[PDB]
This record gives sequence, structure tokens and C-alpha cells, in this order.
Amino acid sequence: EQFEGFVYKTNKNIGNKHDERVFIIDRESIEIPLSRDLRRKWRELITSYQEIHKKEVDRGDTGPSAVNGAVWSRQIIADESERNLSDGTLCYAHVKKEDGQYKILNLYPVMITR
RNA sequence: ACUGAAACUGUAGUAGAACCAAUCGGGGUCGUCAAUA
Repeated sequence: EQFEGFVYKTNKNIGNKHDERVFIIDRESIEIPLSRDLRRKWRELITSYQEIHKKEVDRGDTGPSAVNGAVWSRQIIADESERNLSDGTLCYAHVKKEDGQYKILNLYPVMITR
């Protein structure tokens, strides 16, 4: 196939990680209204990521002490710009279909998330 | 078309009586952390 897309590169944030993922825009697409409830939940989840590791990062660890061969996942070392869901940011969205509606429950920065 | 003189703003009076630097708190203890293949 041929596609066009965005590379949703995060870092090598776990030891078994081989690949980044890239979002294929050339093909089928759907959109949902972005609620202010999602905006706060994003800010709040990312705050946790950034806040919880602040001390490990500032003493200069390059990755979690509990997983060798890995480096800070992109969102946890990112600037506070990441903490605001500004236009064109890339996310994973946790979704279900209900009543034929693509309900979005949360926005999450990584496939398996905090 | 003769300046009045002489005369302590002084004497007596406690910035004091009452008032708690005090009330609460085991030097204690378990699961998290990272995301993909």
C-alpha cells in the first residue's frame, strides 16, 4: 500500500520496543467534538507523568530505574506545552461504539497507559 | 513733668490590676513504575 501520515515517534521507552508508529491520514477518518472534559483529563494525566518523575529526571537519570535499556517516554520529559491539548497534537484515543456513536472516553499518550 | 518693686506654674499621685505560650498529632510503613509486540 501507499499512505501518508504522521510518525507518532515516542522514545525507546521500554526494552522490547522496536518500532514507532505513524498515523495514516491518506485513508479513512472520523472526528468527534473535543469536550472541555477531555481537555482537563489530558492535562491532569500528563501532569501526573511529568510530576511523578520530576526528581529522577532532575538528578539526571536517562530512563526509569526499573527498566534497563529504556529512556524517558516522550510525554514525561516534554515541556509544559505538552500539558495543553493544542491544535494538531497527536494522541491515542480510547474509544467504544455505542448507539452507533464513536464515544471517546479518554485521550492517552501511549498505547498502554497510566 | 519720668519704666513700680518683689514673686519657681508649683504641690500630692507606682502605667498599674486581671491573664498558663497553649491546644491536636504512635518516628511510622509494600507494590508500584515504564509501553508496546
